[PDB]
Amino acid sequence: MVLDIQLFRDETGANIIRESQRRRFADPDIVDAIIEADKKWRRTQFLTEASKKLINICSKAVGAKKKAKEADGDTSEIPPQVKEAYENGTLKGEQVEQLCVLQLKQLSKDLSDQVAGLAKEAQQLEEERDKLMLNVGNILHESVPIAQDEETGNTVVRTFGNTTKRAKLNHVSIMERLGMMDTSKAVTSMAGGRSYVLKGGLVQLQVALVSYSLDFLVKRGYTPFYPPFFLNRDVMGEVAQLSQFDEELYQVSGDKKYLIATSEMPIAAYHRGRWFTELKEPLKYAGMSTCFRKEAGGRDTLGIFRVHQFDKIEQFVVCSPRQEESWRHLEDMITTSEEFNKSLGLPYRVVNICSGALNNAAAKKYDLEAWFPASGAFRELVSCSNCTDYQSQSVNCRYGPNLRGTAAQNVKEYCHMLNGTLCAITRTMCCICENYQTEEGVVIPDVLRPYMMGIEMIRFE
Amino acid sequence: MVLDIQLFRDETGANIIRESQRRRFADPDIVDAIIEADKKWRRTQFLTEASKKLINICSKAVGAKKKAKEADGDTSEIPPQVKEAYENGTLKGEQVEQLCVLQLKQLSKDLSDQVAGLAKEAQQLEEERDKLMLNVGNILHESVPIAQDEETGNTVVRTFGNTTKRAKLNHVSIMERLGMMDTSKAVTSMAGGRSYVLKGGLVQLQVALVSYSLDFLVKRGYTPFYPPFFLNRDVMGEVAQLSQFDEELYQVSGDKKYLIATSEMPIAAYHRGRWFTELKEPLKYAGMSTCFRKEAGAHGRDTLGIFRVHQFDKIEQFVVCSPRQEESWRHLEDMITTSEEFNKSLGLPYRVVNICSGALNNAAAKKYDLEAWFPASGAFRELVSCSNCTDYQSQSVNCRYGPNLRGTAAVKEYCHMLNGTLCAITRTMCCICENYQTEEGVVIPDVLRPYMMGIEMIRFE
Ligand SMILES: Nc1ccn([C@@H]2O[C@H](COS(=O)(=O)NC(=O)[C@@H](N)CO)[C@@H](O)[C@H]2O)c(=O)n1
Ligand SMILES: Nc1ccn([C@@H]2O[C@H](COS(=O)(=O)NC(=O)[C@@H](N)CO)[C@@H](O)[C@H]2O)c(=O)n1
Ligand code: NA
Ligand code: NA
Ligand code: NA
Ligand code: NA
Ligand code: NA
Ligand code: NA
Repeated sequence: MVLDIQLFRDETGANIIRESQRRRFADPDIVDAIIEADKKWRRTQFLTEASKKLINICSKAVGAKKKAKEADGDTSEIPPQVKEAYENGTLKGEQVEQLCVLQLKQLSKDLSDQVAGLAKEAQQLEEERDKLMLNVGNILHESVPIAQDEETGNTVVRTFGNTTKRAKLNHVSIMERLGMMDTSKAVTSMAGGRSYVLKGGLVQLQVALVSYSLDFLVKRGYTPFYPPFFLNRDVMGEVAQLSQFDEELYQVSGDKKYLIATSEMPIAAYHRGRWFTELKEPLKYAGMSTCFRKEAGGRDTLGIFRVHQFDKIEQFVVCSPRQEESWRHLEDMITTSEEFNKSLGLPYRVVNICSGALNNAAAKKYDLEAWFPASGAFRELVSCSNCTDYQSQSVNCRYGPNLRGTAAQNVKEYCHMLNGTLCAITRTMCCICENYQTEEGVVIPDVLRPYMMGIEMIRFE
Repeated sequence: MVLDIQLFRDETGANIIRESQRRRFADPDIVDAIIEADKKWRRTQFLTEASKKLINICSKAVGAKKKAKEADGDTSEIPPQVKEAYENGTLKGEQVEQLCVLQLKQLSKDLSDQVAGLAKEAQQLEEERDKLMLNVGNILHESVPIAQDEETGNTVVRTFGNTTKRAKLNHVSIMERLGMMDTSKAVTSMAGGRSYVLKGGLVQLQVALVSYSLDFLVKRGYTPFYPPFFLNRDVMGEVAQLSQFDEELYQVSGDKKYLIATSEMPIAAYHRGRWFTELKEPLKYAGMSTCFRKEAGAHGRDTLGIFRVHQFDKIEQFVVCSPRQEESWRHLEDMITTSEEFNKSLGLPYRVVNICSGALNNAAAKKYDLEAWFPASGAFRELVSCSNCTDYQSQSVNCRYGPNLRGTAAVKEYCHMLNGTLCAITRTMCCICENYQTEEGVVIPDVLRPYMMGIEMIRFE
């Protein structure tokens, strides 16, 4: 499944989706195309159910006639009114019982052929419906700025620190003079473009950030989560769009698998087919993994700002879909990322991403863009998104009572899910280097010193 | 390049290799097959050099004739005696100078065609020689025990701690009862066999081990080294045996690459084509990486828990040193002592074993394994391997040593290289769990507590 069909079948729900499509600069007509494909699909299902019941009647009639030792009959030919009736879903059980054993055996096979034909029609309509559902965005939060272009369209929500600060050397120049980063042909001729080696103090800083970030989230009630870095094609397909297979995901062969681009992928996939009857407390995971990205879509080629391989500590929340609880968690998650950057003393701004720039799963997204003083620019360090029930529909992670036997339950409920960067390690190191540089090297932010043998500064070579 | 040919061309050197082959229970005749392949190769090179010189003589002779306005000649037809002479490498320049311009032009083209054919023959002979060299073992150290089978042949050299104590639960049972390890279908249906999720206290323990292990080597003068996790086919081929591609290495497609099985692979490859004139101090690296192994040779062995998984963190010792005065043998002793001191600091009992000649991999001239005591499993299990690869890997990656001056003509010196596990993280976690178990959970070894928020124990759920 891509999305549950239930909201599309509801008049109010379909209007809510069309409005959200318009507000995202996406196509509202996709809603109408899904409704039409589902209408044809429901017809195949109505005919399937009618004909499966008629197959059972044939089996029961053959049994009754053979137990009563009745002769098979003269013909196996089906009357034209019988064929017309089952093709239209109007064949009655009384007309079937009037047939002889030979005809009942023929009719059971013909009805089985019709069910096989209807299943192929149903599968083609499911493929059409699912492909259209891939172009349906999550319902926008009402606070999302309406604009197509990120450059002008995003809204600045908050700022921290000296965001006009200027510094001498950029992160590339700093990491070169430290002698602790190698992005030369000695590395790229071994491992391809955007590959790197870190040495000495920069590796100590990398480990200090990993450990400090994990502890930062443990103190806030998150459970550390270390995932497999591979996902099979079918499972990856539930947690990644088709454009990610082309532009972002490496394929691994040992079944063919894909390297994860973020711990968000295996954490979301870990909840596939689950059902939580209540979530009085949300599930909070502190994802820790290496991330692998093809970066196929020559921007930021220098240093370790945008590399294929990088560590990232992630916030991931699974919560009740009721009373807009996920919207409270979104605010906590961006506040957590902000508190983290304030503890490192990195200046930044928080932006509310415009409607035309949001990926399909996000109902709302906040980015924290840190100020790079030598580069003289705000650069994305963090994305925090509320995916409401969008990913939960794709992985089938249910919530609350099941429909059957519960008179008050008329809708299939799904958990809400959110994800938010806590620390993307290599890009944070670039930001630290620019912000903490001196003529002697890079000063270690105070909070990280106990995490790297009390080192106060890493020196230029 | 696989091995340097110099030792094979020397009568004494060839006998040293043959003797080492016999001592390893390997084929001594491989030395003779290499000499023969090299004899045929040297013949293609003698003819190539002779014919290249004759092409230059043709060009100079045409130039002199054109300047003098000598008639171009009656025919371009080459005397059969001339063809026979250049095919045998006996054609003299004085005879070439007797030809007319038309014959000199024809001969230059014929000689260029011969050079092209000889280059194809040389390529085939180089491939043959290289395939045979892969089956040549490194020259064994004189102290290596001579035996085929590890069970009886390996020698126990040292023991530490209580190696007879028994315990109730094995590492699998403990990690299950902690509720901190998931190896169920929720994980294997998304990531395949031997895949896992770690949660909570076990992730905190994993990070504590990574950071403590890195600091342990920093205090001993090793430089932290964080490598790329991919290597191209050609580069991986210089640091991995043929059997590793089939049994151990995952292929990545983004130019085809391979995931690293250990940071030893990219650290050795980082030294390719390098030439250190002197190494008054050795190069000491503390490799830190995730490791990826297909474990195809295991075939349903150590399937349970995280003892032998496809993906695991490992902290590695890697040394590049002078090939002179038996220095690398002093480094091997220091490296195994470092791994011993590390396990003593964790309070883990173990034995150190000197690996017999028949069980050594081709690159190792000597290897020590540290096998820790698993009290509930009731067995010594390998946690560490420390090898002196002398100049074997250096010949493959072309890492030279010694005076490097203008005017030096055709004994080539190579650096020595050593590698040794400091901590294989998941396997050390299994060992800690068995040794530190109580009725309530797992006690955290004292030295790791500051690396995991002062936590003294992780509790059963
Ligand atoms: N090659 C790259 C690509 C990205 N990044 C950094 O990862 C952060 C999260 O990536 S995300 O794609 O914006 N969202 C996610 O992955 C969500 N799971 C939330 O974490 C970015 O904000 C950027 O700072 C990098 O450092 N190198
Ligand atoms: N699937 C697996 C396979 C191995 N290991 C652990 O890696 C150690 C080093 O591996 S090595 O293959 O024995 N040598 C090396 O890789 C060298 N570079 C020295 O480190 C083993 O001694 C074992 O304890 C594991 O934990 N899981
Ligand atoms: Na300012
Ligand atoms: Na810059
Ligand atoms: Na982003
Ligand atoms: Na109901
Ligand atoms: Na066991
Ligand atoms: Na080993």
